[PDB]
Amino acid sequence: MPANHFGPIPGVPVGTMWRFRVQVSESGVHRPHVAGIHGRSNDGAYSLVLAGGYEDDVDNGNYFTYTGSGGRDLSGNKRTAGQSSDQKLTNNNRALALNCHSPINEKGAEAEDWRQGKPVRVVRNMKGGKHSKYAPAEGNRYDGIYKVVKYWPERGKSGFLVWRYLLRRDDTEPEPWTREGKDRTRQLGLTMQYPEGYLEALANKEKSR
DNA sequence: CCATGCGCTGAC
DNA sequence: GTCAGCGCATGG
Ligand code: NA
Ligand code: NA
Repeated sequence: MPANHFGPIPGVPVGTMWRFRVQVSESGVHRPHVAGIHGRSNDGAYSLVLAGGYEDDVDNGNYFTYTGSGGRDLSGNKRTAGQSSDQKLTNNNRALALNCHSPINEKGAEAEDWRQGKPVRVVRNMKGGKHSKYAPAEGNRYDGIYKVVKYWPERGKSGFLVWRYLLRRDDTEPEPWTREGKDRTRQLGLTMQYPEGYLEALANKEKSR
């Protein structure tokens, strides 16, 4: 797959799991190994990860409200920090807004024919609330295609403006956290994937003090 | 070129 | 738990 492919990655079913983000990147399902969103600001967003990293994220499984990135001071060669400035409808935030089936709008937009929007591959990471109903117990899990129904700017918990996006699921395969999804995962033999040599290295490191 | 970054690791 | 700061891919 080209980097700008929209839609599912062939041969990677819903429910596939990987221990580390770099493995998710290698699969093609989410090519950035740090960033939450993969997008091109004049094309759209191809995928996103829910990893508990923004306090304004709210995950309801078949739908969720995702937060834009940025509004943060990453001075000192940081990757994450708390909010310290307003977010902007630029870069990955603009990309994800362009998936919505409505022209880009600096005040937000909502699509009526929201399935006509561009698909987003969604991965859930283990981090987030304790004993989440949706997050995997370990690693990262591909949960299928979702679509951006609407997006809008709002005052975040921090008091700074954040961009927010409502995504709804649009995938024919069962959600992995449901009974049907757990049955499909069992039948397909989907299990956590680890880097070559990792479990051996772990086994060696566990031999002594 | 330079900016961005929902990770990761392990010393403390 | 807290924390600091690293390579790297990606793209503006
Ligand atoms: Na990245
Ligand atoms: Na980029």
